[PDB]
Amino acid sequence: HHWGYGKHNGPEHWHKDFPIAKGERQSPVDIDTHTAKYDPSLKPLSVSYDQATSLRILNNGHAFNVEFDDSQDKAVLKGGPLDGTYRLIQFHFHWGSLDGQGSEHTVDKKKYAAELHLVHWNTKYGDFGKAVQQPDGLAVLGIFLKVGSAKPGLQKVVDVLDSIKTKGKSADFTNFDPRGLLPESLDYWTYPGSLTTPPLLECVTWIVLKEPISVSSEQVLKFRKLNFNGEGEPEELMVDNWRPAQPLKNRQIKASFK
Ligand SMILES: NS(=O)(=O)c1ccc(NC(=O)Cn2ccc(=O)[nH]c2=O)cc1
Ligand SMILES: [Zn+2]
Repeated sequence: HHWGYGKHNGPEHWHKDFPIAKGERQSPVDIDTHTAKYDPSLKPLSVSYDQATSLRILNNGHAFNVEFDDSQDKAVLKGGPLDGTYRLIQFHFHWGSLDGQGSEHTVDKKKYAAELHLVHWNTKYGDFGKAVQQPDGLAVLGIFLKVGSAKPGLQKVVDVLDSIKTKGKSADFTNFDPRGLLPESLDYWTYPGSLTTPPLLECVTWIVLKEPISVSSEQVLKFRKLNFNGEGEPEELMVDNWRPAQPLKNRQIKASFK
């Protein structure tokens, strides 16, 4: 009886195995755009993905992860609210059963159809496992998805999903360029938070871009054909794998833009 997104093991149950679920800096949150304060001392984000080396795509039973070689400074996030260099290790998405829900963060209570998370770890801690034990260990770049025009740079991801339908399946996934998933503007909100799945560790500087990307209805429909279950188990569609907004508590969301 492990955690998931069903009626009996979903987000409202997670605190029983992971008491930090009720902690002081949990994610996601609602971004109230009128209360977020412009911080002119924030620097522009630096997204340096030209040398990124993707390796594999994995259905882990909760989402699918596109994994990268993080044994060198190849794809890094710097600047913005960050001190130091954060290396890209994986990206994944959260999405809904319907276009009206799916994102984890919300904007003035608006839910997007999906949300992309590009996960990076602070190189001063040496590896990801040590980084998640630190309050400034991770930087997650969050990007909202709305349904409209197709995102051409997403299609290579969509087309491999048939090969990783069920939990525990992986496939080679080399030469994928995550620059094709970015919007035009890098304007962002930022706040201190957590992993949005167990173990819910309070180790993330969240950087959420204001500009969503557009994906097509056909692209998101293919996300919804994935399975939470393993092969040869009863089919449960991988949909609504999002945690709802958590209390902001004693935190301020800062904006990079006026
Ligand atoms: N929704 S989230 O807050 O961004 C969030 C982000 C990351 C995690 N955990 C990991 O990444 C662990 N890990 C590490 C290397 C890897 O290759 N694959 C992988 O899974 C959990 C939640
Ligand atoms: Zn995530």
